Amino acid sequence: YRGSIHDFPGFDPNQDAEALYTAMKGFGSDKEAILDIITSRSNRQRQEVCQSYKSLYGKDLIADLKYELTGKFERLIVGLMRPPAYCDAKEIKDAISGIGTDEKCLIEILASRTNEQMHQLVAAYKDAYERDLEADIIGDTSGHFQKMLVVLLQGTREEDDVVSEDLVQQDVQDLYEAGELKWGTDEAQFIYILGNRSKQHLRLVFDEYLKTTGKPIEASIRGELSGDFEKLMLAVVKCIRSTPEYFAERLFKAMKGLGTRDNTLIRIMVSRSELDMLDIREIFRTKYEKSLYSMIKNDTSGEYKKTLLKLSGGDDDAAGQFFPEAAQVAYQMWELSAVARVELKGDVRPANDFNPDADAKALRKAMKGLGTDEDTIIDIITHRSNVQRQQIRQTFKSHFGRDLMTDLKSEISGDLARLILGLMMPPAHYDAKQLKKAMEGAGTDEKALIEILATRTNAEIRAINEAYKEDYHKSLEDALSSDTSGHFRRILISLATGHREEGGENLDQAREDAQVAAEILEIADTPSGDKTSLETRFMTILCTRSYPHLRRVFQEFIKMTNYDVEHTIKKEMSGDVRDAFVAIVQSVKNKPLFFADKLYKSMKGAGTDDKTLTRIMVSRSEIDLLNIRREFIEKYDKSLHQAIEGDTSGDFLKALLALCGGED
Ligand SMILES: [Ca+2]
Ligand SMILES: [Ca+2]
Ligand SMILES: [Ca+2]
Ligand SMILES: [Ca+2]
Ligand SMILES: [Ca+2]
Repeated sequence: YRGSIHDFPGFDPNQDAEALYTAMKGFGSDKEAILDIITSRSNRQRQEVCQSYKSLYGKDLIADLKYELTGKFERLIVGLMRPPAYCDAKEIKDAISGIGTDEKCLIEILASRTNEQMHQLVAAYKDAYERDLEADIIGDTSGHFQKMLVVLLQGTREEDDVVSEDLVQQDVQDLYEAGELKWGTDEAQFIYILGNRSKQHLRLVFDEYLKTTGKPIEASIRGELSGDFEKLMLAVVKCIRSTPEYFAERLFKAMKGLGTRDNTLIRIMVSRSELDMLDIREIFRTKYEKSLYSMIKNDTSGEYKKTLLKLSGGDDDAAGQFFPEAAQVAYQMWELSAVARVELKGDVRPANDFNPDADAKALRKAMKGLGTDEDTIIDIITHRSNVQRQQIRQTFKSHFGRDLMTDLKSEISGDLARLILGLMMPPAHYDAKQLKKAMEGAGTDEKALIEILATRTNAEIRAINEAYKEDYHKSLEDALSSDTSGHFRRILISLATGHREEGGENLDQAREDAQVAAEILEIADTPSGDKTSLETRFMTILCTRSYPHLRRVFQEFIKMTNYDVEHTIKKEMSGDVRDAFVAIVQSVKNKPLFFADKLYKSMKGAGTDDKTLTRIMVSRSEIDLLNIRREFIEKYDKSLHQAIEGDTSGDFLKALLALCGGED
């Protein structure tokens, strides 16, 4: 059983009907009591309580509940009192009701329900509103989208069993030629393969595709379809592979940032409460490093909150090892990171017809005088590669006998100046400066230290070292030594050597590495007391092993000690040490995703971490910023463009957009 709401307690409907009637007596009502009663009884039990409440007081419990309760709490409670099928039927009903259509709700349900759930959905809709749900959906939908919904609606997907190795091989071929191999995608073929084959088969097919092709099936889909249809197809894919991970995602997006998408929050927490909430919880904590529970807590309030938390659970015997579903998703994130062929692309490309003489002039004319023309500067610099900017710098000083850097630092100011000068600096020097500004001054800007050092490559590090010695007349190691100390200094200096192995995998050694990991974390038995960590062995592995090899270690680690390394590190480790290793891990797992996260974080909450924003935007400008934006939009349901637009203003907002890739 993977449902959160315990499979029944040992009740009697009559005692609850009396307890609930009681809670609703007098002025007001005992919300805590109603909440505690209804959220600790399974749905079946709740149907009986309804039956009892009816025979004892001759009334409708739900009606009485709608009377005493209001708002989110009302909705949620009542939502919990209706049978699953009747539940889905009103969500779809309401999704279709009104002029606007909630396509997100439609997708989530039609993409996640099994053949049987589908049948009971249709049947309940027929009884509740006395109407055909298929005609209603066709009446509110259009195109390939409506086609796929209608197919999913039939509830006739092949059963899981007879695995035709050959048919799997065939569907991979058909899917590859219907997509990757042509401009656009054969929608029809995808609607047929993904809508009829069993979930079992489709999984086997997605794996063969990823292995046979250098990419996941989704990579061939994303950006090759259009509108709601793309979103829909992407959702059946995620559901086939893992519906619990899908809901884990939908849950995260409903609480993204300012505000909540309550209705969705209600739909999921309730509908999945007796199916796979526990699985959802596990996956959620592996992809968001923050309880489903914690986020439900910090984004809701009152008895409404109370209930949601109940429907989830968030302390049932601490963390504990993975269950099948989550272990697969975890294992697969690594597999993917390990074998996927990905094109790393930046957003700033060399300008064509590049004329340094023309730019150098324009830049000067834009500054020459009392005023100062920001647009010319911003528009020129942001749209010119770094290599091209150095040329402009040489040409500028040759034409006017004055340094372009010095003039710019004079004509512009604020966040813009930090961003413009930043672009103007050669890469190895820019990071050297940032490293310099994280140690220079009182205290240490740890975050910026980890970011740079757990992220840059050997070639980049060797360069940063020289760039550093040349600009500040000192080595990077020693500069590190002064500003920091303890374990943090050690890991920071190891990484900064830029000697990390660049060699291939190696199974045997991976298992040995993971073993020390298992030890570093798992410390039960008599040494139950957290004996912290196990030697410098762990640090050497995370700091000096090759990325391809680490992905192996982390994969074997999961096979072995049933946890994910990132999880356990947060366990036995803390502060700058915990954070340094986690950054390392995330860097090898999905570097682009790591920068996306940091961006989200820098504009999340109260104000803006203007420094982190530009550091990333500048240094990733010509590497993987496009990949970054792809990840960003995927995980945060919002484009990088929109985020920047709502967190910054002025010319800074101007220069930032001009640097950022194509909206999204
Ligand atoms: Ca009352
Ligand atoms: Ca929110
Ligand atoms: Ca001026
Ligand atoms: Ca300092
Ligand atoms: Ca903000």
